[PDB]
Amino acid sequence: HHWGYGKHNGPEHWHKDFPIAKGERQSPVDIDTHTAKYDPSLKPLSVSYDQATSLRILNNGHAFNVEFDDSQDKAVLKGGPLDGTYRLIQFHFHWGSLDGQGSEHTVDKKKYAAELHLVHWNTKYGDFGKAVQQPDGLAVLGIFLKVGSAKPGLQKVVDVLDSIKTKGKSADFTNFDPRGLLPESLDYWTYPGSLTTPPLLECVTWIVLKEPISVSSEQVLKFRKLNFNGEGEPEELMVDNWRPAQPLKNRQIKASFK
Ligand SMILES: [Zn+2]
Repeated sequence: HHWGYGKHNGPEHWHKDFPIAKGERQSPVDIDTHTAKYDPSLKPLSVSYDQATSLRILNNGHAFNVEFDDSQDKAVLKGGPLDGTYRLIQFHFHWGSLDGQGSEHTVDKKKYAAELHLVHWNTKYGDFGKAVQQPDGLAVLGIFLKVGSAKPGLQKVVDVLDSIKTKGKSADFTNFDPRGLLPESLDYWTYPGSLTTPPLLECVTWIVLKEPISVSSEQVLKFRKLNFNGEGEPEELMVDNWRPAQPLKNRQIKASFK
């Protein structure tokens, strides 16, 4: 009876095993555009993915992760609201059973069809294991997905989901360029928060892009074909794997644009 997204082990039950679920800096949250202040001191974001080296794709039972080689400063994130250099280790998505819901963060209460998360860790702590334990150990880049024209850079990902339908399967996945998943503009919102799935550690500096990328209806429909279950068990489709907004508790969201 591990944690999940069902009616008897979902978001409202997580606090029993993980008390921090009701903490002071939890994620996600809603972005009230009326109260998110433009901050003239915020710097431009720096994203360097040209030397990104991918290795594998996997189904972990609650989403699918594309793992990267993080032994050197290949893909790094710096600048913006940060005071250090962070390395890319993996990315994954969150989506719904229908186009009308699926994102974790919201803008003026409105929900998108899905949300992309690029996870990086602060190099001053040595490795991921030690970084997740510090309040400034991670930096996560979130991008909204809305229905429209197909996204060319996402096709390589969607074409391999056939090989990892059930929980536990994996496959080689080399030479994928994450630059094809970025929008045109880099304006952003930023605030201190946490991981959105257990253990829910409060170790993240969030950077959410204002401009969403466009994907086709046919592309999102394929995310919905994966399974939460393992081979040979009651089929349960991997849909609606998103956590609702949490209380803000006097935290302030800053904007890098007027
Ligand atoms: Zn996530």
